[PDB]
Amino acid sequence: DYDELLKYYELHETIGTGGFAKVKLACHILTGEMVAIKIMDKNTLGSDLPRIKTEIEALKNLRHQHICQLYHVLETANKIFMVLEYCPGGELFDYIISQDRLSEEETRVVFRQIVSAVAYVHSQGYAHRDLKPENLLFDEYHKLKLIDFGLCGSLAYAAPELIQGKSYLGSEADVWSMGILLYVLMCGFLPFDDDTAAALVAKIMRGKYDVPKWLSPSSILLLQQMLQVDPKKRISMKNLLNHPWIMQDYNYPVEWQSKNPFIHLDDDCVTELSVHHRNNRQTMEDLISLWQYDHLTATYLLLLAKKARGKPVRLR
Ligand SMILES: CCOc1cc(OCC#Cc2ccc3ccncc3c2)ccc1C[NH3+]
Repeated sequence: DYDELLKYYELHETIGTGGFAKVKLACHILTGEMVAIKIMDKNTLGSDLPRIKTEIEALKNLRHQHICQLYHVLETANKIFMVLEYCPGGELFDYIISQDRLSEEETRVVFRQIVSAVAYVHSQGYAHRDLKPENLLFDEYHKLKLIDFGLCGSLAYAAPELIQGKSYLGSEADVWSMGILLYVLMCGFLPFDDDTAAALVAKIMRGKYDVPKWLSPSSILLLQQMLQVDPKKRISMKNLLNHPWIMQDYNYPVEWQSKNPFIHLDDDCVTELSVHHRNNRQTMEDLISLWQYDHLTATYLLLLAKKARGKPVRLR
């Protein structure tokens, strides 16, 4: 149901096309800021409900320049709504196709942002496990924002040990997937590719792939370190962060650390919320610090975003 949602947001166009979920552009009424709202249906999710809720819980604990920001989770009889940072530049998927394949130096810029995000995810004790271009969006500055739940699918990005249901480390699976992404960025097609699941899986397990003539020797060496069938022989995140290839154009390791972590509440945002809700400062801070990802969380985070853009920290 939409009744509560529409008390806080005005719906604009559909932007995201899907199968179990729609995405809408919307305005957050109190702040006037634009958001994307992902609409998921509970019955259509079925027994993925728990797994989806677990991942939503994980997202509540991430805060990073290359990870899409969550503002609000609203649950009803049949729906879960996720109110998220609007990323107007569209999927990395469509960008790759539009350009055929990226230059080595553009792929380096973009790939460093992926590594930044994924390294941070790992540092917080999580692993993504479904990295692929459909799960990466560009903002209006053409910076990458990692998402999830995006639509043989992700089989082509899946690590061999993952594919065969055996024991694995999420971090190692993520490195394999980033290797597939690296290939695609530079080639415009997949390293392992086929008409059926059995054929595709067979190829993945063997680990052989073509090396186009335009790939540099250093690109070739990095690809082989990331696409090692045996997870133990795969490059670690530690060694990826300062890899020679990674630092070839910009001679500094990947800045993976969060650039705007939540430390203390922002006083200007608290002040404005206090005047608005007719609360004193202590009472308002106490409410905000519950971090329920309700409408109050959303309002706080969106005022914080306003301030970051130099706009008056003001509610309408
Ligand atoms: C590390 C990221 O973790 C997660 C990200 C999630 O993102 C859900 C989403 C989205 C989305 C879809 C379409 C958009 C269109 C335009 N602008 C923004 C959009 C955002 C969900 C869960 C996790 C946790 N693994």
